Amino acid sequence: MLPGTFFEVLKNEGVVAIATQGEDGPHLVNVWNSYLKVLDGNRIVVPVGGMHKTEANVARDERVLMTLGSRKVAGRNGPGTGFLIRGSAAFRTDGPEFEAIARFKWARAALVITVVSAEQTL
Amino acid sequence: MLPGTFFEVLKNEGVVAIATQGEDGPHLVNVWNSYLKVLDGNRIVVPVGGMHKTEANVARDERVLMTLGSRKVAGRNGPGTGFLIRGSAAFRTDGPEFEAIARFKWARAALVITVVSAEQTL
Ligand SMILES: Cc1cc2nc3c(=O)[nH]c(=O)nc-3n(C[C@H](O)[C@H](O)[C@H](O)COP(=O)(O)O)c2cc1C
Ligand SMILES: Cc1cc2nc3c(=O)[nH]c(=O)nc-3n(C[C@H](O)[C@H](O)[C@H](O)COP(=O)(O)O)c2cc1C
Repeated sequence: MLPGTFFEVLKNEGVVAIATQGEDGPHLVNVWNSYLKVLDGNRIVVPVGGMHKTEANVARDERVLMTLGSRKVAGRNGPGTGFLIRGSAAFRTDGPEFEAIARFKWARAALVITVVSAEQTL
Repeated sequence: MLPGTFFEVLKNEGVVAIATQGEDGPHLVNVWNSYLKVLDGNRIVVPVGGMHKTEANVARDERVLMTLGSRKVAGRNGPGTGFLIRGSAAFRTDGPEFEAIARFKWARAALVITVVSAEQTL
């Protein structure tokens, strides 16, 4: 589900954005490119320190959107590219998916996104 | 209301994310940090090439969220910071606000976000 170009982006630093559906409109939070841990089976795991509004939103609608990119990775028509990722989210406080990011001692949980599509948008 | 630290982020490379309310959940698109033009009156202007889905969403609900950041600007507790911006959006296709993105020959419109709040989230 995730292409090589996406993994090239992860080698470079940047701001990842994660959108959820809130009660009165969207919500949007961030993690660093370098924090994403990709597992077998199309899973992206990120360390959760805060994300309290985000978790409440996911509890009611598991569908999330994620974007990320880098000026340092070539797109289709010039330098720089990025991705829109769609997937279903779940929060874990134990298990192997949590342990994948437990090295971040500030992490109260892991946000696990199982990817349903990845589009290179540049 | 945009703080100095926000303008420092704009001096650095990054991916900006813009969330809108869609009919069946959020939508999320990107521009580059360096593309943003800030005008007086709390206005952030970005070049529109695609964003047809985003524009349709704005037509139904003008409220948007924006995040951006940089590892190269110090946050409150270490290197790296970023912002959550909330504001109202409009799409201009003539006039001063459109002229503000004139350097982008590929642009079909200017997305003008009038900022209601800016929160440094790291
Ligand atoms: C560049 C950047 C990186 C961030 N990385 C994380 C992160 O790895 N984990 C986290 O929980 N919050 C991170 N945050 C903070 C979140 O964006 C968000 O503000 C916070 O978790 C509160 O989430 P909520 O609004 O859903 O309650 C980061 C913020 C920025 C600007
Ligand atoms: C790093 C990056 C920068 C982008 N910059 C722009 C931009 O300046 N203007 C634009 O219209 N689309 C830009 N895009 C594409 C948008 O994110 C989006 O995919 C496209 O405009 C279609 O919008 P829509 O899904 O709302 O129709 C960029 C994408 C990436 C990954």
